[PDB]
Order: sequence, then C-alpha cells, then structure tokens
Amino acid sequence: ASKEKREKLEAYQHLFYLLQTNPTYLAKLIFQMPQNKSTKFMDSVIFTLYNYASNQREEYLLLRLFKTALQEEIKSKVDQIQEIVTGNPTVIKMVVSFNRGARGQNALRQILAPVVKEIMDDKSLNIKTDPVDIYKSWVNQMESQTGEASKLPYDVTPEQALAHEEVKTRLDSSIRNMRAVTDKFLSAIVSSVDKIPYGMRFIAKVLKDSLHEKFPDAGEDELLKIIGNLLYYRYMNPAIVAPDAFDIIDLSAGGQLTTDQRRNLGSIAKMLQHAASNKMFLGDNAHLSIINEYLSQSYQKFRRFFQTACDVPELQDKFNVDEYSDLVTLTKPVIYISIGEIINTHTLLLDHQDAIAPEHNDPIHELLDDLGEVPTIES
Repeated sequence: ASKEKREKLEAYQHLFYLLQTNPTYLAKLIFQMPQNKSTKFMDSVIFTLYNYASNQREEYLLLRLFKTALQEEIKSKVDQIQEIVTGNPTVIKMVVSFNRGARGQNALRQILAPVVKEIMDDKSLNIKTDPVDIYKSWVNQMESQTGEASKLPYDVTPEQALAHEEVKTRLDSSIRNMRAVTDKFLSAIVSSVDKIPYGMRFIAKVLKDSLHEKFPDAGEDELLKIIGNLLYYRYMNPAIVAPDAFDIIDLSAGGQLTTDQRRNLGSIAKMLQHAASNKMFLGDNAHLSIINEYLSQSYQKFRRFFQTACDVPELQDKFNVDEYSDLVTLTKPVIYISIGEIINTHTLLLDHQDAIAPEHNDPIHELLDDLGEVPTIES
C-alpha cells in the first residue's frame, strides 16, 4: 500500500538522475518544444530537475545541457543567423532566464548598480537630445518665468527649432552630457567582464564557436555582434531599463522610479544598444552626428569586450574535474520535486520518448516502462 508510493518515487529519482547525467535526453526534449515568446514552462521543467543548480555538481551538469542544447539548436534550427536576434532561440532565452536567479542577479548589480545609482541620484540630469523638445521646454520655461504666453509658436520643426541660439546651446550641452553618461555605463560594463557569471560567458563561447562552424563565411564582426545580443542586449539592457524589477537597486517598500529616472535610463539603454551593434542614428538628424561618431568609437570597445567575454576555460577546467568521480560529494543526489512537477515531466518524456531516446535499447526505455502510468494528482 504505502511501499508502492515510495518505490515509485525512488524510481523517479533514479530516472531524474539519468536525465541529469546524460544531457542528450533533455537537450532533445527541449528541441521538441514550441517556439514561444516565453520559456516559463520548459524552464520550470528543466531547472527543477537540477534543483536550480543548488551545488557545483548540478551547476556543472546544467551547463553541459545548455552547451549540448545550444549546439544542437544552432546546427538544426538557425538557418541564416540573425534569427538569434530576431526570433525566439529557445536555448538562448533559457540561459538568460536562468541567469535571472541569485547568481546572475548578483552579477548584474555588481556591474550596473554604481552607474544606475548615479543616474537615479542626479536630479539635474539633462541628456535631452531632441531639438524640438528642447525648444518646447525652453518656451514653457520662459512662460512660467515671465507669466505671459510666449509669442513663439508651440509647434515648430526641428530645423526651425535649431534656429534659436538658446536651443542650439542647450542641445550642445545636452549632447555632451548624453555622451559622458553613456561613457560611464560603457566603461563600467567593459571593465567588468570578470563579473559576468562564468555560465553566461561560457555559453557565449559556445555560441560563437557553434555559429562560426555553421557560417564559416560569417565575419568575425557579424559574429561578435551576435554575442553582444546575448551579453548586452538580452542580459543587461532590460535591467538598465528597469533596475528595480531586476534587483539592480533596492527601492523603499513602496517606492518606484520617477518618470524622469525611467526616461533617462531608457535613453542610456538606447545609446548602449546602438553602440553594441554599431547602429547609427539615421533620419534627418545631422545634429546627432557627434553622437554617431561616439557610437562608432564605442562599438570598438564593445567589440573587444564581447571577444574577451568568450575567452573562458572549458567546462572541465573551470570546475576542476577529471572524471565525474568528482563533484559527487553530495553522497546520495536528491532532486526536490512535487507530484505536480513529476506528472508534467513524466508526461513529456512519454510524448517524446522516441525522439529523446532514438535507440531501441536505450536504458531510459526500461525505466519509463516499469515506471508505467503517469500518476494522478493524488496517487
């Protein structure tokens, strides 16, 4: 009666252990999943099986899965690159999602907190770069200073806005500020490559190697920009845009960013985004040429950074392991999982059983066989 339950739970533990030690099964499983903007479901299924990397052993095995899955994904899913940027690369976003945990979060704050705080603090931060906006603020400032409605029109074109010396002066000043502010963020990021979690740098290393192997004709530049999509755009950008939501800063129990603070961070994030991909501001905005020159120069720094980030030790060397006989100091590996999660996992393995274990004599087939029927919410 009761022994039935136990034995099955132990049987599951055994199966889960096989899943952890042989990345092939779960790598294949992930491949057999729908391209969703969210990885919420597969994240809980996968991460749970590794206890969210609670120890070095699990951490090692998890990265092995990421490596295996990413390699597979690039090889049989990425047709002409750019899809990594444009699409929803399952593995890439899983890696980023995993790095939203304690480790990754701690790393981001060490890298960004100082500069984000600076921006948060500076009450008098003017990095406004739109001539029309500067014009409007000007007219309104006079209006409230004087107390009379200005004779100047509220609606004006950029060229006619720049017609005023005061506008051009404020713009020149604002431009210099945007550059200084953006330079502080760039520097803080470029000089903190070592603060980025190994798991993140390692995957960038894997990504670059896999891409170079599928697209030999792809230039070292086009590949580094792809790595930047992972390192800067996907990993850091969201946190600069929403520092509180990403635990970069700790606001009062009931505090939130001011619209000024959000706007400012939004603009800086935009600057960095352009720099990381060597993307110039276009349109009829010649007043921004100073900014574009800064972006081209900045890209050089970002490029070397993306390169350095990939210069990381192989998995074996990093975790100081020669055989697997290592890491296993946890004695009896236990995977902490609920009945609900067991049912989800069991159901998936059964739906893709032949896809995850193509060999008819694969050991997992027997394990799943004797494990039998998927349990009920209460068995």
